[PDB]
Amino acid sequence: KKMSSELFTLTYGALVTQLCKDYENDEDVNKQLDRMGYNIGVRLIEDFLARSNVGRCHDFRETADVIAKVAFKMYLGITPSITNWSPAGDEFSLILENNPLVDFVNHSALIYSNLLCGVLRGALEMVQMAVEAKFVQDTLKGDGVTEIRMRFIRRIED
Amino acid sequence: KKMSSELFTLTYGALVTQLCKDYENDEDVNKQLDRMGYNIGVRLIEDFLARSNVGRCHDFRETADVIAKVAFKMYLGITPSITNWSPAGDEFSLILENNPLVDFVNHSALIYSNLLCGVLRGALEMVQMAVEAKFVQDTLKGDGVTEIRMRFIRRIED
Repeated sequence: KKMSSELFTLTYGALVTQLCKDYENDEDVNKQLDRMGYNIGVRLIEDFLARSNVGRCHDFRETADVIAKVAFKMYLGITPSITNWSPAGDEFSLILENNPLVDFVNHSALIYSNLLCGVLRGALEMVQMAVEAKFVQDTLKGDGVTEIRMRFIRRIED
Repeated sequence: KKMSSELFTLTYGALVTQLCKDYENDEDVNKQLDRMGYNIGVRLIEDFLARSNVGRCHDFRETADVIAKVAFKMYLGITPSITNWSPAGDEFSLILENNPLVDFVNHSALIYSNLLCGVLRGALEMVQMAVEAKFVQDTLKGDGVTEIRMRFIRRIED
């Protein structure tokens, strides 16, 4: 089933609105969004691995290409650019020209789309890669792009 | 942007889970789902009307065809059957062979997908039709199909 993003982005809006009622502190909403993201990601990865050809890999540069060119397209209908690789090759950025989870644009500390950071961390954990994902730019805050910075921390020997 | 439904259904799952923490009474969750649905529907209708050819109409049989054959396809990637018309022509049912908002299957009173009832009522209200939508069957509860019953109440002279 392929769908337009509109019902998705409005429903995510309803969730964020509900968490703001529930917490009335934005840093708490950010954390809750990230935790729900994580629980989503750990389930999402199994759908992904069944619908892709990556097999049993744990390479970070490959992972970046797969996230950007396959997973984002499949699950959000968009393709971010991969850029800003560290010299060491252990950090990169995903750049989007707008905010994915916002189709229709006093919470300055809120990271509106923070769920996605959780999704990335949860999904990569199930393939034995401990990663940090964070928004470092957000078009919703007046930045020129939206940027998620991904840092490879370690292989998980589970 | 076209996307797979997977991230949508997992995110909706996160919302429902959050409302169950927030209310710890299922009838309250149902009502909250319906109200959020309504607020979604009132926004969704403007996207729809811009992406469709229905113009300024207020006919109930036409509305049923449009909801089932156009709107459901566009926004959820599925096409329900329209059936069980009342003799008077003021009620019909939408039949789905599973539950739309569930990709991956002590809350017996919970109407898991109740958001959709709100969406339908909110959207139709903006085109001056007062409607009731309710789940009368749910595959999640062991029924053979999922069924939303739609009743035309009145033209809204606003």
